[PDB]
Amino acid sequence: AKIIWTRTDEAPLLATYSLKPVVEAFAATAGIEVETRDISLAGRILAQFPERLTEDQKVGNALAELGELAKTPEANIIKLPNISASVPQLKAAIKELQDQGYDIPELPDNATTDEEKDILARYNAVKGSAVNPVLREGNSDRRAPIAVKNFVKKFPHRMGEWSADSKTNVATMDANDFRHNEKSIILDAADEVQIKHIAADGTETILKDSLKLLEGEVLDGTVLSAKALDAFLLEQVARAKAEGILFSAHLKATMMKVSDPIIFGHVVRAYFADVFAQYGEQLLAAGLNGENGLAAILSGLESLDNGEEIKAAFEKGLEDGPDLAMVNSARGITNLHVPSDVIVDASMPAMIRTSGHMWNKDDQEQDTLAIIPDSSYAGVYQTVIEDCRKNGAFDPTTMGTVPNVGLMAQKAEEYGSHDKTFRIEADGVVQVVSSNGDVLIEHDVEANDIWRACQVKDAPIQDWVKLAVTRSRLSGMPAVFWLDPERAHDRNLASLVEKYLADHDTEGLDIQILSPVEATQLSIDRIRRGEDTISVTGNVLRDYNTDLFPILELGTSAKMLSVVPLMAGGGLFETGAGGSAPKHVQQVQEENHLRWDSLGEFLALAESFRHELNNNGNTKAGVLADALDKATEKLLNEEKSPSRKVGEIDNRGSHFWLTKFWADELAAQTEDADLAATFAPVAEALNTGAADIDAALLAVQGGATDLGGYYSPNEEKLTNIMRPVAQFNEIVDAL
Ligand SMILES: [Mg+2]
Repeated sequence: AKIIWTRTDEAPLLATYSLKPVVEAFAATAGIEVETRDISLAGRILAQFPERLTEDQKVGNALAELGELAKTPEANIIKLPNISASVPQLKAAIKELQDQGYDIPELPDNATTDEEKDILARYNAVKGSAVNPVLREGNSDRRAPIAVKNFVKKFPHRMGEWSADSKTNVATMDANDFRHNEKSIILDAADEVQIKHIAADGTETILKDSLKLLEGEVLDGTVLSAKALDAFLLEQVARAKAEGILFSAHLKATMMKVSDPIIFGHVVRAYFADVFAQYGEQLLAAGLNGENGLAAILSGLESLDNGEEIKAAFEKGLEDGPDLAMVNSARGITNLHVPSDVIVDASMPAMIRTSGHMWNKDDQEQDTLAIIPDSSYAGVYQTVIEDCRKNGAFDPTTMGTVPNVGLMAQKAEEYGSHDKTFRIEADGVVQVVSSNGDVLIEHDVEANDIWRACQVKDAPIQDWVKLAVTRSRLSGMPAVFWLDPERAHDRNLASLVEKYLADHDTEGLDIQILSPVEATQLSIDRIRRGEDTISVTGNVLRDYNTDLFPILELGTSAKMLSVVPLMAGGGLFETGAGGSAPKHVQQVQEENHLRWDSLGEFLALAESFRHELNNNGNTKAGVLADALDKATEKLLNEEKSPSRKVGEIDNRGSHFWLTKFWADELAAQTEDADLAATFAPVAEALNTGAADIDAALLAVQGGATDLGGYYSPNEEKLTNIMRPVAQFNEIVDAL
């Protein structure tokens, strides 16, 4: 079997030249090969223009090849952070590659010829998040790392004290929202449906022409009532003002790129009701409706004859209305300025951790009325708020853990509803018509309403249920499926879950189904008494829960174990969710100190070995994993992660110490005498030379360093820079 270690960009790329050689050496003792595959921005660019490269220049298509491997049982991929190219990065890499002799074309700013359109199309295939779509062939398994969990028990982050008088509460809709208006069905045969809009004029309008559906696929139809929404919003504005608490709105404008910016607009107009009551007609016509935030509005006023007048009306609105949660008080930026500034899954946990407070214009903590329009998930947060007001803040040193098994395969549910979300312009009805004419789903709609369709396939669902059983079985932690009895969609999934659980051996397992609210209560009841509960949820709750609990338990959701059980039985282990940190590379170029933290790679590697143990019966891989777990605990116990300052331990130094501790554990363990015998001399060697190696790894730091490039650094220079201590390299190479 072989593990594929992704060769990426910037910081993690540098770290890879130091860590991968060690991983390969250690993995080999369990009969595991470790190979790199190039998915760097530079490599993916070259992959698009093979016809422009000489035979020796061609790189093939590593990403495409990994996509294929991911569909086979042999897949064991460790995925490190990489660049999701912006136009500037793309342009910069193009130039560097050209300077290196790769005769690739310029990035067309505006395609004005057939050649440019073609070139642009190929470059667009490389821009942005091009990697994840290809590698994530499955559902999500995310857990708080126990090595991290154990550290936090020793050094707990700060949790804001909670008062039983807290006035903080989530405000959400009682009806007429996505949750209550949702209708869901399960196709019993493949079908190519269509979404129509029939007005009162009977005038039927086609919203979505062709939608291919598979047998067993779950399809939902729902609508958000603009009328009920505005009524709700105005009520909350008044309540926040009446109670003297901060008004805040928590949406996900970035991911839900269609529905949420629109809902954000309603929030803005609701807050500045008087302004739009006086200049509505004008403002909306000018496109200044708040869907781009208050900032977009204000800047657009300097384009109107009465801009200064309207601008004063807004300023009056801010002084008269309830105080707003602040994004940046120093710049007067409120919750309402930019739609994407406040993102629900990030903002709610922070507020809960901070005694249920957000910040006012005077940079002071204050209770808040947290508006979450749709009620599908608002109850989860509300349940935690009431619990904290009742029992106090959670205690990181004794609290249990709540992992997540999430349904996300093939843009499952809401995260794939973007091309099926429409802003209703006229009263009437929207219907999903079968290929034969039958009306599968139909909703009464009114101008300004938001109609949405979601879909999730059967295989993803069966795999999700299997993953839940697997995690409960392997961890011994009870699993709870979070399904809302009030949602047609969830009611459909509940029956499928009940059906598919029967395909598994669940004797001895504690598995059940509860509404998101009941599930949250049980989970936090147990967490407070130091017990654990796996949350098995849909896509959105997966996105919320993997932020919520890790932040409460660890103070951050940044250090997580992230696994994607691949379709064909293989595994994808993501080391981190951030970027490839360009500033870290800059520091290496400036003073040869890499502060990139490889903790995520250590964690993912241990799980990768366990994949081999549990799925390919590699017992030696489990021994390697157990020793690596202990080595990581010690690295953290001695605070040997990279320091941010030159002259102090950096990425290379952390690798050495992890390696030393790992060899020690392997030489000390008694499960495999052979492995013990193989590592005894390695540990011995690393130990006598530790003092010299550690000093040498501090000595190399200090001055300017030349990587021979940036997006396409020079192979020989990188190796020389990242593996500078011969004493260490020789111990590793000998293995
Ligand atoms: Mg999230």
